[PDB]
Amino acid sequence: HMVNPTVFFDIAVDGEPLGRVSFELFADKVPKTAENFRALSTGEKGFGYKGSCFHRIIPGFMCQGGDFTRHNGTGGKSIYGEKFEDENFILKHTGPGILSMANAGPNTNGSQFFICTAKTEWLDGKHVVFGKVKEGMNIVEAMERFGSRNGKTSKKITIADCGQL
Ligand SMILES: C[C@@H]1NC(=O)[C@H](C2CCC2)OC(=O)C(C)(C)/C=C/c2ccc3ccc(nc3c2)[C@@H](C)NC(=O)[C@@H]2CCCN(N2)C1=O
Repeated sequence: HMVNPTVFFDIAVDGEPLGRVSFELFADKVPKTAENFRALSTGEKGFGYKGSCFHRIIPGFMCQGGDFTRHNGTGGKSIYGEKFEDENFILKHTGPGILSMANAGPNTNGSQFFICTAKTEWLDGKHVVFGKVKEGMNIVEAMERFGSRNGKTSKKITIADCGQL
C-alpha cells in the first residue's frame, strides 16, 4: 500500500530560523505533480527549493515561492523539463493550508507553488491542488505577517532547508 509523502520546509526570516512547515503531498490523487514537489524538496535531481525564497506574500490570500532560477517569480523549472501539464483538477482550494501549483496559463507548471492562507475557490480548475500543510500552520501565519497588500515582503522569507520525512 502506498503512503502519501510528507515533506518539510525550514523557514528563515532575514536568515534567522523561524520554524518548520510540513506538507502532505496527495500522490494518491496527483502523482506526477506530487512527485515534482517531492523531488524538488529533497534536491535529489541536483536542483530544487533549498535556499529559495517566498517572493510574493499577500496576507489573507496566499504565500508564493519556488522560483529558484530567477528568484522573483518569473522563473523555475520542473523535474520533467521547463514546464509540465496540468495533471487534473480533482482537488479544490478549500481553505488555508492548501498547497497548489502556480502557473502562467494552461499546462505551464514548473516549480513555483503557493500556500493558501484563505479559501481561494476562484482558482479551482485552473491551478492544480496537490497537497496541504500538515504541521506548522502557525509558521505559515507568522510568514504571512511579513507580506503586504501588493505582495512585497518586508523581510526576506527563505527555505533554509527542506526535505522528506
Ligand atoms: C498567476 C500567478 N502566476 C505566476 O506568478 C507566474 C509564475 C511563472 C509560473 C508561475 O508568473 C507569471 O505569469 C508572470 C511572470 C507573467 C507574473 C504574473 C503575476 C505577477 C504579479 C502578480 C501579483 C499579484 C497577483 N498575480 C500576479 C501575477 C494576484 C492577482 N494573484 C496571485 O498572486 C496568484 C496566486 C495563485 C498563484 N499565482 N499567483 C500564480 O500562479
